[PDB]
Amino acid sequence: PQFHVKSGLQIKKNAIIDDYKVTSQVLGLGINGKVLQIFNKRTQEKFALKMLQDCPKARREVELHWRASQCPHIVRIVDVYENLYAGRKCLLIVMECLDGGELFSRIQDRGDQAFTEREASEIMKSIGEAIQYLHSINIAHRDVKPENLLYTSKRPNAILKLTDFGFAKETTSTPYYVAPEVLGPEKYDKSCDMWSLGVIMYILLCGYPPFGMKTRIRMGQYEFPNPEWSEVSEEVKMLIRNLLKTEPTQRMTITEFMNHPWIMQSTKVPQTPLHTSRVLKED
Ligand SMILES: C[C@@H](Nc1c(Nc2ccncc2)c(=O)c1=O)c1ccccc1
Repeated sequence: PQFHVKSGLQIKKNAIIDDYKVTSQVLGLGINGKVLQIFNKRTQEKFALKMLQDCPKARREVELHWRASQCPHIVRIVDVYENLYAGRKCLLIVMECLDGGELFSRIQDRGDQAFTEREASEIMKSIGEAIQYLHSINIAHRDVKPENLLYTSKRPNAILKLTDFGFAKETTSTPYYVAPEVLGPEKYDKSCDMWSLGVIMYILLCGYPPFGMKTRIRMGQYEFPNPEWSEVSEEVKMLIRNLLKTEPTQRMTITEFMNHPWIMQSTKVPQTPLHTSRVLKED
């Protein structure tokens, strides 16, 4: 008998200062709180600390992230503390310190020798299975943006990981013949992750977003303007087109995305160079 099982979420109640040295160095800012760099007193290694005000909404978002941490392409939660900061109660999330910078920053800070079509596909597949894992366990991320994609280290061997579960939500409430519609109700959710994914691929290839701009998005109108898109194949554009469907119910599912040849065969796509890096050094 073999029985694979992992630990549940243990919310530690003791002061974080017992276990960790807390710096005044920032690695992330938002409206909801801050992300600081911390060191483990015992092991002496680098970590990230996300501070949130302790409301039931946050406690669930942590539970979803903790549940998601088993995925190699999702930033892993290590410890969760509930402490008293100021007068208010608050949550303290301990994560693996990702100091490899933002995704587009590292593509731009290459001093580029050009950036290939193949390497962009490798990036996409990794973000793909990050979404695939989430969707497979009924979690929609709902905030997949360039800011929330960070690399582990400064290494050229670094792993890309998806952060920020401040918008993640649970998509759930003989017979192997029944339809998925009859199996309970579900809103849009997962589809918006797929849109974000399509957006990211566009910016990855050329170097600019595809998009009354709020109308041009709702129209689904975007050029593939040259001489950037003159090198990219019809197959790739058709994939972006499938990911950039206006209608959510028409937009490609994650399972279909990962099955697609360009994604599945990350090591078969032509190694044709892109102008991406040059384009980012403008705005
Ligand atoms: C922008 C975002 N930034 C975020 C992160 N940054 C990391 C940095 C280093 N290592 C791991 C993660 C997260 O995690 C995360 O969420 C943020 C959200 C809420 C509050 C403040 C900031």
